[PDB]
Amino acid sequence: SAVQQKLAALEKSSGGRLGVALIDTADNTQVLYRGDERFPMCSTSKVMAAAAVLKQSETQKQLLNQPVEIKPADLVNYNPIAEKHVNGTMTLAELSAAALQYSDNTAMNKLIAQLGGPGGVTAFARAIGDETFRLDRTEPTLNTAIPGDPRDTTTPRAMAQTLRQLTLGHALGETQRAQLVTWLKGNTTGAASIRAGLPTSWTVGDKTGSGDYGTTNDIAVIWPQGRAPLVLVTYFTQPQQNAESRRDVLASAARIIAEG
Repeated sequence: SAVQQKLAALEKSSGGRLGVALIDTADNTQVLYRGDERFPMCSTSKVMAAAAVLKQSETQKQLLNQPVEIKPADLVNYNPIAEKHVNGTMTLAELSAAALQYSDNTAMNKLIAQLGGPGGVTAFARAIGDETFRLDRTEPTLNTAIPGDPRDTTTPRAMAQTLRQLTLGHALGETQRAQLVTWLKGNTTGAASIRAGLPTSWTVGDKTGSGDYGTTNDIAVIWPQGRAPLVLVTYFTQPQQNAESRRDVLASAARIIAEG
């Protein structure tokens, strides 16, 4: 198709490996580019950890208000919110918000601990029908993005379908789903990624990710004005261990898709 030819040209121009999945919820049609190849998730994995904790809160009604202690030994490499609360507490809701909207890595590790380790995040993916997602490590080593390594990867097709379920479908209870949507819409890290390639009047909720090998990711739910929502996943990685991030590639891929 025309869109696939333009995505292939974008990929060639970029020197990296690009994976795209679009789901148009108007007719459940899909557009895929390297849709079944594995890519390192990096921080896009934080959506699954937050959703897993939301799922626990359907039975444990007060769970999101539970205080969790932030100790100096909890801090890892990037903790923009957790650092403001060292030797204090944050609730699981505040940690979920920090993980999603500021990509706070300490927040992610507390969410993983609440679920009983990476195996508990993976379990939730299996429970909602995602057989592809795997979380193997904690922050910050899940971002190593080594070529060929299956750890901490998913495919664009699998993540688009799962993000659809979580935000527009009914994998979560109604209060939980609405909370997830509100968190994603208030992301602060996405201005140069998928959002930059879309009309300024469209509402977007997204989660970015970045890691070694110039890995640059973004997953988004998109509500166009007077038109059914779309789910768009863009993953990108590069051959050099020290490559710079390429958020412009994600913006350009979104623009090519939006042209359809």
